[PDB]
Amino acid sequence: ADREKLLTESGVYGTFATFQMDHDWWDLPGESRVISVAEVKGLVEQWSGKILVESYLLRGLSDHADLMFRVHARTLSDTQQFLSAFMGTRLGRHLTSGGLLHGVSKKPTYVAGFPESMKTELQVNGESGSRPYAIVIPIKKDAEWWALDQEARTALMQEHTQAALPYLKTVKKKLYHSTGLDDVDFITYFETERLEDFHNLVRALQQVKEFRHNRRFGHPTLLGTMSPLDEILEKFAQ
Amino acid sequence: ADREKLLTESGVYGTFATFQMDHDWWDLPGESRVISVAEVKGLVEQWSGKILVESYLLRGLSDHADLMFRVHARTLSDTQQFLSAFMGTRLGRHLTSGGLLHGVSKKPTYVAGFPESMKTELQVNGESGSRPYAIVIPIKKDAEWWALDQEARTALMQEHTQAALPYLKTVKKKLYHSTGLDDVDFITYFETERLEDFHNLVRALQQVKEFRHNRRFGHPTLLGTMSPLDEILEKFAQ
Amino acid sequence: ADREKLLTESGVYGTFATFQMDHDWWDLPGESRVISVAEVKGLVEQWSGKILVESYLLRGLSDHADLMFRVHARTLSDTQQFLSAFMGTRLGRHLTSGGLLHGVSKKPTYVAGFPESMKTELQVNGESGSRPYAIVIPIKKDAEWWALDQEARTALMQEHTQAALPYLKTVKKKLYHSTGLDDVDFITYFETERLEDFHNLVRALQQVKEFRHNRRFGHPTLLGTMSPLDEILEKFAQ
Amino acid sequence: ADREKLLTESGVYGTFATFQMDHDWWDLPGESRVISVAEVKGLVEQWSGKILVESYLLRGLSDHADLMFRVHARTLSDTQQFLSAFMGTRLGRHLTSGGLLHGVSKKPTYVAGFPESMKTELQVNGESGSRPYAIVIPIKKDAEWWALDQEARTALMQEHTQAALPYLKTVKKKLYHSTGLDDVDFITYFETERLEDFHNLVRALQQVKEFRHNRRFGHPTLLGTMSPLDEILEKFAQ
Amino acid sequence: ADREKLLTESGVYGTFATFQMDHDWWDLPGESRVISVAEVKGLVEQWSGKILVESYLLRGLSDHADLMFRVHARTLSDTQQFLSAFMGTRLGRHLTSGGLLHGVSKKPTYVAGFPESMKTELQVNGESGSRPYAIVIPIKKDAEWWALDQEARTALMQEHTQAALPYLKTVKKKLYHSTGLDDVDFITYFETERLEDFHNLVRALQQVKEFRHNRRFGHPTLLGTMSPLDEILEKFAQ
Ligand code: HEM
Ligand code: HEM
Ligand code: HEM
Ligand code: HEM
Ligand code: HEM
Repeated sequence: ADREKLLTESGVYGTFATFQMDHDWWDLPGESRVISVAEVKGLVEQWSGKILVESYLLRGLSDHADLMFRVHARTLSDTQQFLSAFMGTRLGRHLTSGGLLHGVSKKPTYVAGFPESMKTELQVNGESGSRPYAIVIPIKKDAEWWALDQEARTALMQEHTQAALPYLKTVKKKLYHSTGLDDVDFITYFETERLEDFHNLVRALQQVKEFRHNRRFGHPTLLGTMSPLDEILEKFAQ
Repeated sequence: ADREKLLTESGVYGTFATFQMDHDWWDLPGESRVISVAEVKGLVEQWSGKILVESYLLRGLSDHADLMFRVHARTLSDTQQFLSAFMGTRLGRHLTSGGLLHGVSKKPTYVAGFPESMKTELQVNGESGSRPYAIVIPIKKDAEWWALDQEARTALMQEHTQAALPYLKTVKKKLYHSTGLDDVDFITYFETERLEDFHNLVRALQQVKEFRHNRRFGHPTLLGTMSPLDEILEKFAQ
Repeated sequence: ADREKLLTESGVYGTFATFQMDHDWWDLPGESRVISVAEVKGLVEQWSGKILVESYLLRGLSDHADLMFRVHARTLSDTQQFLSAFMGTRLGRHLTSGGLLHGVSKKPTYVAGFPESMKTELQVNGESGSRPYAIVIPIKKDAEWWALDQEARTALMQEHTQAALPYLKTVKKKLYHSTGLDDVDFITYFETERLEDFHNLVRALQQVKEFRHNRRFGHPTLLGTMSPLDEILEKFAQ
Repeated sequence: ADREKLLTESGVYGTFATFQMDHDWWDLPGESRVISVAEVKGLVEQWSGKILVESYLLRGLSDHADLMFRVHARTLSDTQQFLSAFMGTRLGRHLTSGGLLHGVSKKPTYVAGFPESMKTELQVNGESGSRPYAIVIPIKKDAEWWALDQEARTALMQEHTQAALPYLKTVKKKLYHSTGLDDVDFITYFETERLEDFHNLVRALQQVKEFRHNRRFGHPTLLGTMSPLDEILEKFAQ
Repeated sequence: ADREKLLTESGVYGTFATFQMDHDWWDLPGESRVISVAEVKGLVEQWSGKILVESYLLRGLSDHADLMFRVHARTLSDTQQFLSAFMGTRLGRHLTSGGLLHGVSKKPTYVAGFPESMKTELQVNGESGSRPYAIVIPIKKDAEWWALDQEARTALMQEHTQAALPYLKTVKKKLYHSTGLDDVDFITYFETERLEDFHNLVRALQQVKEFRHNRRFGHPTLLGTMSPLDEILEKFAQ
């Protein structure tokens, strides 16, 4: 049950941590690599009490990245401790740590001021699938966005939501509030079985006025496939 | 036959993947390097059922890049699997993965709203040559482009098309729709025997109004020569 | 006592120095690594006469960074000597020097020209806690900022102060005057037990007019946990 | 004779290729390094039928660069083959490939529409010296430049030419048309015995209106001394 | 005597060359390192006829840099030859060459058009001290700056000079004209015993109108301590 709570409640920290495997990892015998895989698996299980970790194969879809973790935790200290432990494991020691981003899941700022019919649609349940594609786009707003008053921003977000609703059927979403914890304002996360829909979703959004206030849109756009840890690591132990 | 379908149909994913060879690859004896070349060849043939892979020599033409693949696949998960397997082969283990870009081949958005005479010319068959030069330019449009209405954009694309038609005789083209799959909106790909013509084509297009809406033009501009995999890898096995 | 003087007086240089550990550090036997940890410890104690050094675990919270020092000194030459010595120790030789930033603690330029009631609040003592989160944001102002007259800038800083006072309860702060000693105008430093409050503080400040004059805001935003040196280094000696 | 044709005719490709020598090159015994020098020398001679290669010592004058080649070829394929071969030689294998740029020598676009007296001066023969300094500045024009009509651009280039004529006495020049082959529009190349004159030339040019249309000016500005290959490589074989 | 002439006359080239020491330098035994130090010292003395070289400890004050040389020479060829020789010594072979910049010392452009009382002050002798701090800021002016007419620029530089004169007492200065020799227009160099004064000097200058025409200001800002070569290298031979 508590797994659900970290994935849906407000006040939960979400961290996105990317990694790439050193060339010299293959110089290890295959035996060593499988023992190393074992260690990592154990570490994750030991932390399963305090935090939830999900894995993604970025290798072959995202540039300069093999593995990503999405870690949910009630305090970032625990995430620190886990990631430090992880990077210390023998597998971890052969990993070049890529990007790292943090944000807190929060209660919605503009949605209360939307129409009632638009609130119903947002409550509708979309993509419920295993092994979907996963996308992460960090976002930074311009100065102009903050200078706007609440009514203006609420209007712009309503246009945003309107453009995107049709795609809630096949695309799942989650928003993290990132300001002050790194160099972006939000982290956006998505799961979909249909990449061409996701493409059309992003295209629809590029046409709303709100879009021009995204001072940073991507860089990087992370694309991968959701997968259990064992399957990912197994690739490397062969 | 099916080869043609991947290269021409809509809904096919095209991935562009560049690589550079580690200094330490030459520390291997020449025998090891020829065995490794054999591995890679086999892997490509094994995947020949599900995806089409084409190779280009970037070495000596594109900075910080030796090899590029253009991979066509009906699903990006298969491209992932292939590239992951590839990067794992002995040869793959000595390659530093450069850029990686994806886009879907789609049905034309503005071409129906062009004049009939302009539609005839666009259907005309241009460069049919082996071992041609190949160019890849990623493109990102500005906010202002999306804010325009459909009629304005159609107008601007018609100007684009009119500027470029004369060059269809000696330059082949293909457009991939990239938004949401990485940090660019389109990936453009070109084959030509005459680089001087391609130069004059890009020069003609810098003069149309549409051009100023390319927030990102190149970076990198990839230039190479199309070539069978065996020839390219054989260079490295000597 | 004199520890306090360095952390509170004007004319004290604060230097911020980030580091990341080489992959090849783990090729050393665990014995060697414990020896090396000993060395660094000693060097820090030796310099404890002249300068104060504080340590932060960036590992797992800040991208491409494992350790940060905040060094206080009355002359930057001493900081130079200490950092140079540190980088020479065996542990130091396996560290890739990340960013480096300096600024001087100075007497306040605008605060005399604020209201009396606003001066009371600024004097009030906030976060007094061990092992808190620590954030560093380097800042560069635009040309327009400097072109403003004193009255205008004072007005804008009063707005900044007003927005931020409520957060003095749970967030500690320190300002360093960096201009001329590197490529930023200010280094901002913060300690907090409550990241969510820090987030809301930076969000409140993004809405004051002063904010649009930050030509550089972050890049990098350094996030970590304050910790004694032996705990941090101990992680690496295992 | 044919050497002249490549350096003066239109339709000749000029490639600019920079390299830096790996630290571990000195770990080779001095014998090995002289044998390697021999290899490279021979390769250049073997290609002397199809292409012209000239060498420059960038070491000590241009940052992060030791050697530059200026290669002239009637087809870029041949330059590819040569540079690939070169990078493969033992000396080549210890070189980190810096930048790489291409452009075609072309017949002048605006000079026919200049006054007759200004055409006379442009025909006059300037710097005829061995071992001169060499400068390469890549250039990218802004959108605005292309949007101008021919008459406006011709007018601006006439101002450019006028400002720079006095310096034709001591500064030799050549222009390569680079658009579409990489990320710059032009490659500018210069030889001079008098760097202070070159300085004053570039100063004179920063004052003409055309200058503000250079979206990219330099980055890098390459400075070196022209020298035969054997002299340059000899430095490294010691 | 002639030492003065290089440091004061017009037409002398000044080159700024920064270096960082390889990790693997400390794998050498301490004997080898002191022999290496001897080599470099000798080379400098051998070139003492033709050029003047001054050293700065950048380690611990400037990021990614240990050593800087300021070389004065009547011709840049001689600087090239020296720096090449230097990089070739055993010490030199374990150095990663950082930035490199050149400029010529020239007669003042605007000073003749200043008031007489302002000319008197500029003649006054300021900081005469051994082992001072040294700062280098490269500067590139915007297009706008060049488009101004002489009278406008002279006006702006008089404001610049007025702002700065009070600091001539404690800060020594030198200007190198860099355009065409690299990617910047000027190289500014400063010596001071009082960094806090230098800070206030740069702050006073950020408020004059001229300052908004500095398209590039720093990047890097190099900060170090002036010191004899033997002291600096001795640190490394321990
Ligand atoms: C699946 C379809 C989507 C739906 C139904 C949707 C809905 C919403 C809603 C209701 C909010 C307001 C939250 C609040 O009240 O505070 C929001 C915010 C936001 N959305 Fe979406 N969204 C979708 C897709 C996307 C996409 C594709 C992106 C970018 C890739 C994106 C980026 C953002 C960002 C950055 C915010 C924060 C508010 C802001 O823009 O400043 N969303 N979204
Ligand atoms: C070889 C001759 C060329 C022809 C005949 C041609 C024609 C066209 C046509 C007809 C379209 C519209 C298709 C649609 O409606 O979706 C188009 C789109 C596009 N083309 Fe070209 N083109 C040529 C060369 C180029 C070149 C050299 C570039 C850039 C290097 C380029 C970049 C683009 C881009 C980025 C689009 C996306 C539509 C947009 O701008 O929003 N094309 N081109
Ligand atoms: C904890 C609540 C905060 C308070 C009470 C506060 C207050 C102040 C005050 C009173 C000054 C004026 C000092 C003077 O006159 O010299 C100042 C300056 C400054 N503050 Fe804050 N601040 C807070 C948080 C922040 C944050 C979160 C940032 C940025 C991340 C920040 C950035 C700056 C900067 C860069 C200056 C430099 C002076 C200038 O703006 O020109 N402060 N702050
Ligand atoms: C040495 C004295 C110089 C002379 C006599 C000179 C003369 C000319 C002439 C006649 C043209 C027009 C050719 C045509 O019709 O296409 C031209 C173009 C050009 N010049 Fe120069 N030039 C000189 C130096 C320089 C320098 C120092 C630079 C920049 C570092 C430079 C940059 C260019 C560029 C980029 C073009 C391409 C045309 C354009 O601006 O679009 N030239 N020059
Ligand atoms: C120590 C106090 C300073 C004094 C007394 C001073 C004075 C001057 C004077 C008299 C000139 C004109 C010389 C000529 O005719 O070329 C000048 C030019 C110049 N100065 Fe300063 N200066 C000082 C500090 C600085 C500083 C701190 C900087 C920036 C870090 C700076 C940057 C420049 C630059 C780039 C020019 C070139 C003209 C231009 O801006 O286009 N100077 N300075």
